[PDB]
Amino acid sequence: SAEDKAAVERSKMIDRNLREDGEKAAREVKLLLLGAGESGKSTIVKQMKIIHEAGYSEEECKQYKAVVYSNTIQSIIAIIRAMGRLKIDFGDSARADDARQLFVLAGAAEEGFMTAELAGVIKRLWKDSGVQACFNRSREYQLNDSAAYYLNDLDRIAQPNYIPTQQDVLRTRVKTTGIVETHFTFKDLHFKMFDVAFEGVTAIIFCVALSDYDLVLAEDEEMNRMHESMKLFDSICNNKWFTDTSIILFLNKKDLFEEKIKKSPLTICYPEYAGSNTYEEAAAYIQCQFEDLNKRKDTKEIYTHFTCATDTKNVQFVFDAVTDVIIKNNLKDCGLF
Ligand SMILES: Nc1nc2c(ncn2[C@@H]2O[C@H](COP(=O)(O)OP(=O)(O)O)[C@@H](O)[C@H]2O)c(=O)[nH]1
Ligand SMILES: [Cl-]
Repeated sequence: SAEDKAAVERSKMIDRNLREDGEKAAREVKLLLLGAGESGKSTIVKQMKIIHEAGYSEEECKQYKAVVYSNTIQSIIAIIRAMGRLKIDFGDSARADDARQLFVLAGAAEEGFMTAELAGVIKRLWKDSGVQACFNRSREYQLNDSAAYYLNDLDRIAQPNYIPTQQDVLRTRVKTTGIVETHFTFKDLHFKMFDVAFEGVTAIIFCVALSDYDLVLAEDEEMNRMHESMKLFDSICNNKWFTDTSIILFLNKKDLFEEKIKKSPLTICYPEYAGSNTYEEAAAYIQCQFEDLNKRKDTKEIYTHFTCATDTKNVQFVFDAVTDVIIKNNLKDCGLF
């Protein structure tokens, strides 16, 4: 049994015996978190802390509430502004005043905030048929993936005394810069996890936003996002430094993808795609497109997982499976400290 096989495997080790206090030494695992912007790397970092360490306590969550406000405000403003650039009128003409009031209020504030007035303005905008029609064309502009999440719970978020939930925090988009290092312990392995905006890397976890298949890059409107992370995977996966590195592929945002794929065709990303436009076929196709980039197949297996990184239980399940792979394949290259 897959987990037993890992337990057996680790029990074959004898290097702890070479240390005076071998049995309480720390077995160290260096893990690199890679992927395009907004692919989910920071979200996975949060999930490690939630799952393996303290968590995100309530006072920690309160620190994020203006971030939630800011995310919500950015989201609605992006949709309203797109309406203009895409020539979508408001379903109810009275909403043009709310749109203005949105800019008046955001225009005079210093950071993310929420008042009854502003909640009222945004909830009326979000309920409008025209705004909804613009929302449903978001692949044509740039919009936070959490737009719907926050805006549908606007009422809860608007409450005075609102206290951000874990899911609220997980759903935030926080501007990360440079390299973030996080430490946690799981199955007696001491993970050092690096999120890059390396030598002796035990494992790489490469994140892909599946839901990007119909989106265009932020910098350049004429540049398919999925293709960019492919070009990046290619480079990473076949990199000489990583031959003995377990390469794990998180095909992430599977929940957004499952919703997109119904009404938006894969052919946008891969024009040659000739399979049915269903979750099953299009997901598989994407997986095959990436895994096929592995130029040294005979001697390098890629471990692919379909994840929803904001879903704590899914990440725990997945990271558990990823950990048995490291324990079965890389343990001999992991030092004791
Ligand atoms: N619905 C959904 N949202 C996600 C998923 N993974 C990440 N997000 C959201 O996508 C946005 C960007 O994620 P982030 O982890 O910051 O990507 P990063 O730039 O690689 O660090 C955040 O608002 C996340 O909450 C997912 O699997 N499903
Ligand atoms: Cl308009």
